[PDB]
Parts: sequence; structure tokens; C-alpha cells
Amino acid sequence: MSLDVHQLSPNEVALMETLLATFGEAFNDMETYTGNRPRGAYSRRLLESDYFIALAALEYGEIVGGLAAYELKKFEQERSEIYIYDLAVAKAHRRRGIATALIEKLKELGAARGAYVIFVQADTAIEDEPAIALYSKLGVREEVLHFDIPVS
Amino acid sequence: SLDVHQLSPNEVALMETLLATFGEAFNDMETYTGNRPRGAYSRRLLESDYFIALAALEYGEIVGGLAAYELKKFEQERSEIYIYDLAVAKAHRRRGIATALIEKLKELGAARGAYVIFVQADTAIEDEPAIALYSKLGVREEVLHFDIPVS
Ligand SMILES: CC(C)(COP(=O)(O)OP(=O)(O)OC[C@H]1O[C@@H](n2cnc3c(N)ncnc32)[C@H](O)[C@@H]1OP(=O)(O)O)[C@@H](O)C(=O)NCCC(=O)NCCS
Ligand SMILES: CC(C)(COP(=O)(O)OP(=O)(O)OC[C@H]1O[C@@H](n2cnc3c(N)ncnc32)[C@H](O)[C@@H]1OP(=O)(O)O)[C@@H](O)C(=O)NCCC(=O)NCCS
Repeated sequence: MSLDVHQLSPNEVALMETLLATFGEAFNDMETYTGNRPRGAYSRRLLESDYFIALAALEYGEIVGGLAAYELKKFEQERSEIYIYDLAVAKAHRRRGIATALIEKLKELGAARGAYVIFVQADTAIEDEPAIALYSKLGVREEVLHFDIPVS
Repeated sequence: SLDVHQLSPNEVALMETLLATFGEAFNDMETYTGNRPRGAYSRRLLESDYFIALAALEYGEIVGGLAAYELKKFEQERSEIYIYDLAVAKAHRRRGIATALIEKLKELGAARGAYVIFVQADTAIEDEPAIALYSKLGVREEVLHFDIPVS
């Protein structure tokens, strides 16, 4: 395997755009991830922010997977946690340890940031158990309730 | 009536009071207050533009509180507000306070381009008021939560 797990820099908005296409195909929601892409300026400032983390997995120059996460600096104590928002690997490239490699990279990035934990919500439907099997091996599962409150 | 407003960088002595309010709603007056950050640290956090701290007052004192994070999305120029903790003092429970905190967050989320506010709710019997409050302002979905150690 020639896998390269790479943290996107502010100098790599172009890579972020391709990663969005990887997310779209993997989530079967191309319209959401590529239908109204941000401007380079917006994407750039996000990449040079203190809390946003974008990882890309590459094979011979091709993006085959990636991860988007947010570092949450806490208020009750001097500590931080990393929230994995999106994580995806291209279909032809799955069951090969790419997602594991991405999370392993996020761990060593987290330890360098002083974060004490990484957490991620797993959807529960039929499409999910590959991710659930992935998350169950790395962390501790707990069943919670999620609510989407609308904003006008 | 009620007074819900956002905390400011030079309201750290009030944030630290809100930290205590969390400690009694949650019954863990040691995680939220047994190891509080430096005075220096907490203003840095309040001066940040993605962290949102809300305190509900009635008569010049804390009854409710909210701590949230604005998540600027990468796929589109939009934002999502993640409520991390929402708490109301027990003495003043069931008076529409938690509702007023979320309504305030809606108005500020709109001024940030936020299209949704999401919040997690566990399942323990003590948390049925939260689940009830949340189930009427948003549609529920049952998900799995995973805590992965950085170790
Ligand atoms: C979930 C996903 C990222 C996993 O990618 P991946 O690179 O294939 O995962 P890995 O190869 O590292 O697999 C790691 C372990 O997780 C388990 N696992 C992964 N996929 C599995 C599957 N379909 N079925 C059962 N177990 C699975 C296995 O234990 C695997 O280890 P193993 O091959 O040694 O048995 C990929 O399936 C995907 O992109 N799905 C679509 C989007 C999605 O669900 N994202 C999650 C958002 S949180
Ligand atoms: C959940 C909590 C914040 C609600 O606070 P609140 O100010 O009392 O709630 P509100 O007054 O605004 O209630 C609004 C609606 O929510 C529902 N609700 C609130 N509490 C309820 C309860 N014990 N039982 C049933 N429904 C309840 C009702 O529909 C209520 O409207 P109503 O009184 O007119 O019938 C509060 O109970 C609390 O702090 N609990 C402890 C901590 C917690 O669970 N936090 C959430 C996770 S961070």
C-alpha cells in the first residue's frame, strides 16, 4: 500500500474542493457537497483557523478519502476535544485501513494540540454499521439523542 | 419577564458563575468547578468568535445558561450551532427559561448564517425534561456516540 495521509494547509484549497467530491460520492449526496461550493477566500480562512482540521488520504496523487474535524476548546476546564464531523473513504478503496489511518493521524495531531479525547457521532441506519464497526473498535459506544432545531 | 444575553470578554466573573450553575443542574460540582481554567484562559475563549456563551438572568442573577460552538461548514458558506451544554437552576425550572435561551440562540445563529442548531441529549431519567424540550423544537434522531482516546 502506498498511502499518504495529509493535513490540508491554507495553501491547498484546491485539494479541499476535490475532497468535497469524495465526500459527495461516499455520502451519495453530491448536491450538498459540490452543488454550492464556497469561495476560495472562505475556504482558505477556514483552513487557517485555530480549530478546523482537514485530512486527506492520497494514493499516487489521487485523493481516495478524508476527514473533517473541529477542535473544541472547553470552558469548564483547560482542555480540548476534537469532533469528527465527516469521515469518508472512496468505495473502491474501502476495507484497506485508510479510515483507520486517518483517525490515527488525527490522534497524533490531537496529542500535539493537547486534546484529551476525540469523539464522533455515528448514524444508526443500514448504511452505517461499517462506520459503527469502525468506531466500536476505536472508542466506547453510548446511545444518545440528536435534535435538529431549525434557524430562520 | 426574562433577560437572556450573550457573555462578553470582560464578563469572566459571570462565566465562572455560570460554570457553577452547570455544576448543580448536572450534579457534578467538581468537573465544572473543581478545576476551573485561569482567568487569562477564559477570556481568550470568550474573545473567540466561534464560542457562544449565554446566561439567562431574572432579577440580576443566573437561572439558566448555555454554551455552544459555531461550526463553520466546509462544503458550503453556512454554519451550524452545536449546543454543548444547556442548564437551568432547579429552583426556577418549568418557567419557559430553556425555551428563551434557544430562541435567543436562533436569532444569533441567523446573524451568523447558521441554518441549524443541533444538541445532544443522553437517555438517563434525569434528562427527560431536556428530551421533552428538544423534541418540540426539532425533530429527533437516535444516533451513536463514540469517545476515542487520544492516548
Ligand atoms: C466508514 C468508512 C469510512 C470505513 O472506511 P475504511 O477505510 O474502509 O475502514 P477501514 O478499512 O480502516 O476498516 C477498519 C475496521 O473497521 C471495520 N470495518 C470497516 N468497514 C467494515 C465493514 N463494511 N463491515 C464490517 N466491518 C468494517 C473492520 O473491523 C475494519 O477492520 P478489518 O478490515 O481489519 O476487519 C467507509 O466505509 C465509508 O466511507 N463509508 C461511507 C461514509 C460513512 O459512513 N462515513 C462515516 C461518517 S462518521
Ligand atoms: C432541560 C431543562 C434545561 C429545561 O429547562 P426549563 O427551563 O425548565 O424548560 P422550559 O421551561 O423552557 O420548558 C419548555 C417545554 O419543554 C417541556 N418540558 C420542560 N420540562 C419538562 C419536564 N420535566 N417534563 C416534561 N416536559 C418538560 C415542556 O414541553 C415545556 O413546556 P411547558 O412547561 O409549557 O409544558 C432543565 O430541566 C435542566 O436544566 N435540566 C437539567 C440539565 C439537563 O438535562 N440539560 C440538558 C442537557 S445539556
